[PDB]
Amino acid sequence: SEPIRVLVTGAAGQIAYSLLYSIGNGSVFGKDQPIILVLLDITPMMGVLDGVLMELQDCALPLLKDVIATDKEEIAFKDLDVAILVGSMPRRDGMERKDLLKANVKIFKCQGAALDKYAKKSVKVIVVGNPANTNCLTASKSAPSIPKENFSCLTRLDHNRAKAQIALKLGVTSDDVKNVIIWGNHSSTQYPDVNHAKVKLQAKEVGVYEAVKDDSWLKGEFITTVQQRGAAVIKARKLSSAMSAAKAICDHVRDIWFGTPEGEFVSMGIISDGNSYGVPDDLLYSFPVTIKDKTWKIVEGLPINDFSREKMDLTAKELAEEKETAFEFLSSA
Amino acid sequence: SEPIRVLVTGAAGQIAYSLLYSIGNGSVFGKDQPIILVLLDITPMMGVLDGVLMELQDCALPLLKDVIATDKEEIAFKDLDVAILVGSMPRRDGMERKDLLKANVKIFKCQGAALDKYAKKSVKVIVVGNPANTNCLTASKSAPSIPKENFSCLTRLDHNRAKAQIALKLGVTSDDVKNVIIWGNHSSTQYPDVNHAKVKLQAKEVGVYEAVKDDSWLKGEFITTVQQRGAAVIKARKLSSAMSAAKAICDHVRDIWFGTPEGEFVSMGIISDGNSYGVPDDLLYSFPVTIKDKTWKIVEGLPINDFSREKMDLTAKELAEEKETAFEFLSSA
Ligand SMILES: NC(=O)c1ccc[n+]([C@@H]2O[C@H](COP(=O)([O-])OP(=O)(O)OC[C@H]3O[C@@H](n4cnc5c(N)ncnc54)[C@H](O)[C@@H]3O)[C@@H](O)[C@H]2O)c1
Ligand SMILES: NC(=O)c1ccc[n+]([C@@H]2O[C@H](COP(=O)([O-])OP(=O)(O)OC[C@H]3O[C@@H](n4cnc5c(N)ncnc54)[C@H](O)[C@@H]3O)[C@@H](O)[C@H]2O)c1
Repeated sequence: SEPIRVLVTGAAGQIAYSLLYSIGNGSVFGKDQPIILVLLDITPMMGVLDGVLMELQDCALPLLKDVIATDKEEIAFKDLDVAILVGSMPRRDGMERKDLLKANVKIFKCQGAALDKYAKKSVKVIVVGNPANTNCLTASKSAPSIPKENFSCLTRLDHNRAKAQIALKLGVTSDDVKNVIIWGNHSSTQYPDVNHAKVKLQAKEVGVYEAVKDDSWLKGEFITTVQQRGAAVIKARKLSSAMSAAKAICDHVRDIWFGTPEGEFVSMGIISDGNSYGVPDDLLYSFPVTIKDKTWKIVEGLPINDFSREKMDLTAKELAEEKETAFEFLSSA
Repeated sequence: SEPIRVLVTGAAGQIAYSLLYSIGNGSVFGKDQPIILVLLDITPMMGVLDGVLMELQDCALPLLKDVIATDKEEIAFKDLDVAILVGSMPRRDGMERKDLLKANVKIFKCQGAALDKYAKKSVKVIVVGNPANTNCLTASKSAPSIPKENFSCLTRLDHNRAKAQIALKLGVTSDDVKNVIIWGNHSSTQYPDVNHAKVKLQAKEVGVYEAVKDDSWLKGEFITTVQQRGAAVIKARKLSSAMSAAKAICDHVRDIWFGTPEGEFVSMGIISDGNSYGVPDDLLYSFPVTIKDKTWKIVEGLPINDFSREKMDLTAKELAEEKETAFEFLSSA
């Protein structure tokens, strides 16, 4: 019950258009939490942005005390509590086309630095624009004034996907599926881990492996399914996976705002420093986490097998290489 | 506790894309009400829908007992409880040249017969495809077996537009504006009426006219803005209302399902037949509504000044005008 300043960058893009509404409804921070919405995008997008601004008013949301559009970072980053960084230039290729979209990192240095300057030192930063993990890390080195801990990336999307896959298989509901784990990079190397998942079956919560009875599946194509998903959806829709990614973002923040449910944990890419898994420190890696008062704690002491350890080694090495790679991009060593 | 079939035409378009997450949520028909979501589009859009079906799974929406995508309307219209008719051509600039999007009228006529043939005679038809009013008349006309009372078109984007203009102005919240009335055509000739509205100030609930203290504003530039809004968004985004229009369908549909709150009346485009307000009969005109048991009632005994008559007459003439055009097109070749 008192205005909170929320910034959504990339605000003229596709995910933002689906996301804004939901922030507005009070689906994220409280039916009791009034928001001040800050909208940021690129100059040439400022006409569309006003359009999108008109539309948030026309929704006539009571929570929304104010709404702002901007091209300028002072306004954008001034006094925030929450920053959601969706902004970035569209992810693809490598050689099949766009060689190496790493210059999206020149953008988060610029954002971390702005966060550094104007934002409230308690600002929670959530990085959605890809490559999520490495822009977020990058954004954290530029924001030395803001804590390591309140920088996170999005993996929830992959985490929700995994759950939907499981449900499909067993013919239950995605709400019947606890403790899925997404490990590592939001990428082609993500490790959807169900060695620790549960599923309501009967009046029993059995256990993902127990339940599926088909191990090879959970260790292959299951993993593939979840990785392919973003492309598949774009394959069909021909557009951004907006409704589902906006939902995942909502969850990502809503879970930081209210905490995780009892007995359960969620995936969030955070800073590895002090990890108990054997994952290099000073990486922006995704882990099983629990959250109390806007504070995450890596779940610890989970049995980690052979398959899992390898998979977790592979995703680390890639994150590691993207870090080495962003660092000559970036303006300091 | 038993599913209803809800139809959403133009299910592979822009407003449908913003609306579907909110039907699926329980936030339109209730948290304890399952839907069998029927989706309709044109043959060439089926791959898109497949795509959208994909995101719907990823969105964990248990209320959705089923999701039917079709291009057959012996399929799409069959056994309906609610039909939501978005599907059609959207206005594009040179929306400010000529708007005889007549492109559209055949689709409503044909969809009404379909409704006649296949939907439950209790179906409640919600028409969104523009021109809202006139499409709604064409549809009801072709659906004799369905009680004309069952048809209403969308003017709640307008209603909320005006509420929104009041709020900015007074600096209250949307929730703080009440009993607004949108009269006539979903057009630049609509009338955002505030003679019967009430605002909630810290000291007391007052007339808008009284809180504002600027008649010229309300009789002039308040008016102008709400009637040119739709066109102002298209100029901005290069697309027409989606976020805001979706949000408003929800509202419209919700008041119907659970009734309007007491002391509160909403705008809805219902059949003219029998107004206590001087409006000609046999028109699809926006009036002030009360809803109890999914049945709307016009608000009567509201004194109409001259200024207000004027505005109401201006709009019933464009409605008429428009009717002439439609029914000439339909019986022409
Ligand atoms: N982490 C995940 O789960 C996940 C999933 C899907 C997409 N994403 C990523 O989220 C981001 C958004 O995707 P989209 O579909 O919304 O893209 P989009 O192309 O529709 O919109 C992106 C917007 O960013 C803007 N932009 C560019 N540079 C900017 C800057 N410096 N500041 C602010 N805005 C700026 C563009 O002008 C555009 O308006 C992309 O990085 C996308 O690949 C991540
Ligand atoms: N009255 C209002 O408040 C309001 C506000 C905004 C838009 N609209 C109108 O709503 C309609 C939707 O526009 P838009 O921006 O959502 O989407 P859009 O134009 O991007 O897509 C709408 C979809 O309708 C489909 N369609 C066309 N003919 C069809 C048919 N015969 N059967 C089924 N589907 C069919 C198209 O294939 C398209 O996928 C337009 O008429 C627009 O002008 C009304």
